[PDB]
Amino acid sequence: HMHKKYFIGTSILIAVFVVIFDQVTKYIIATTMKIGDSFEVIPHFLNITSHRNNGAAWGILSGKMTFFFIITIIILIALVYFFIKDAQYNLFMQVAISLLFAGALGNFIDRVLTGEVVDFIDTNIFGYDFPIFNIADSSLTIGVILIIIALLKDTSNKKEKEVK
Ligand SMILES: CCC[C@@H]1OC(=O)[C@@H](C)C[C@H](C)CCCCC(=O)CCC[C@@H](CC)/C=C\C=C(/COC)CC[C@@H](O)[C@@H](O)C[C@H](O)CNC1=O
Ligand SMILES: CCCCCCCC/C=C\CCCCCCCC(=O)OC[C@H](O)CO
Ligand SMILES: [Zn+2]
Ligand SMILES: [Zn+2]
Repeated sequence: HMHKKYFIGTSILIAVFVVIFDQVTKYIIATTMKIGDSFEVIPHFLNITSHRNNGAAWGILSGKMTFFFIITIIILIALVYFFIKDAQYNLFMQVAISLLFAGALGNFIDRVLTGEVVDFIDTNIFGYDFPIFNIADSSLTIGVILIIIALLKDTSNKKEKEVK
């Protein structure tokens, strides 16, 4: 065969699709809804409630926009470095890095523009009394799950031969 080093076209489409979907949903919630309003999509399981977060996960480190600014630039540059140096010929890793990149960039735009993050996903399917999050948060969590899956799987991949 002819194996490929960088699935760059797929990785860009993935990141572009997530950031567009994240920014549009954030905009229409902040435009067509007041804070505290709640709409019902799946009763008792999923609602859309306008919410604002000036901090990180679970509202930790609230009001530290300079810290979020620096640490997100470090993350974005680190993801680009690992894409080129350690993820070549690995489509699974390149997809996970793109989801991490899109998620970090999505929340980074909100903090730079407004100094806070719009959150509207209000559900209990992934656990009860779970904080209200957004699409950028979902992409981040998803990419982290794939990263730990790939590396945990390769702990059991130490087998000498590669051909029958
Ligand atoms: C999830 C990415 C968090 C995201 O970090 C970001 O921005 C990126 C750029 C990096 C941060 C600046 C650095 C913090 C370290 C990560 C952290 O904090 C602990 C890790 C727990 C987490 C990962 C395994 C699982 C569960 C959390 C949540 C559930 O996610 C579905 C939180 C959803 C609601 O708290 C919602 O209000 C959050 C709000 O939207 C702002 N978003 C952020 O801060
Ligand atoms: C938790 C939500 C906040 C977001 C925090 C994101 C921080 C992640 C930073 C870099 C990840 C880059 C992943 C690079 C994966 C490649 C690992 C690798 O190749 O290392 C091989 C080594 O030999 C095996 O130990
Ligand atoms: Zn009912
Ligand atoms: Zn909050």
